[PDB]
Amino acid sequence: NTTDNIDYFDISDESNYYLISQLRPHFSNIYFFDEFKRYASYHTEIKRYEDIHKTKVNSLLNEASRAIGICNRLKNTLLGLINILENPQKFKTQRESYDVLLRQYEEKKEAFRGCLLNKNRKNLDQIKKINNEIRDLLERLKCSQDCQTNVYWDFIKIYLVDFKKMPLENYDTFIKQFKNSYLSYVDLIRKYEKQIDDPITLQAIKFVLKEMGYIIDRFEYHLQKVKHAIDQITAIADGVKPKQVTKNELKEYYFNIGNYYAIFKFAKDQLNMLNKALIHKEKIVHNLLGELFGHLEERI
Repeated sequence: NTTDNIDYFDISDESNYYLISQLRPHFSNIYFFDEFKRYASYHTEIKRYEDIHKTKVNSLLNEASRAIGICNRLKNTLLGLINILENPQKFKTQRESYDVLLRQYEEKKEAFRGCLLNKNRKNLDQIKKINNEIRDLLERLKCSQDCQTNVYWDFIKIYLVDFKKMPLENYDTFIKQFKNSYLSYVDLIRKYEKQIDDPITLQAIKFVLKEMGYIIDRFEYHLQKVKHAIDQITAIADGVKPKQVTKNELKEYYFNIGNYYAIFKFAKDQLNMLNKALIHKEKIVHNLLGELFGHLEERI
């Protein structure tokens, strides 16, 4: 097999509000529930959030993983097609045309991504329910007009330190190197299709390049999302430092920095996975080009 996992497929719901990943915890919103555990431990009135987290948040997370796993049968079928399409030797030892296999790939890709969303729809509703319960729990803060913002500000300072650990410049360097090499390969295959008589090898390379393009798009999408999250929290740190605020304001403060930090934490893992997926595709492309040039040498 040329490809052993397809963790790089993701899907958003129709409202574009939630993004579902195959990587646990599957939604960045779960990391928000995790960050709120940290905020609540500094407010005596809401320390009971720890019991909400260990019951409702843990159950939601395990329900999310269960939903993802319901789609494993479609995933395995899709992996089977991918491995025929990427591998000329496997294509030559079956009898479906390359065009029929490509159409089946498109159908199974959308059925698999659709399963990831469909089986998680009730989980998305439960995110909204737990968010609402957190908003209600915050009512128990004693303050009303005079809520202190020191915990909020302290966590912004922590987040800025955490942001420095992320290889953000290296990710820019990587996706640029990779996009440029991708576009070079695409242009190169377009020339080879006229100079080299090897449609079995060329069609497989073209397919792998098509996959690489999908994964590049995902990388760029998640990279823009985490840069936006860092920029938003950085602008808070660079802006007017609050004094005391109303309880309603403090709720929104924690939801804002908790959700953007959750986006950052979730993007870390998603980008690392997509970087690995792109390196894996590079390996496959180069080995296919080895075959292409070796066949060309043989035909002189």
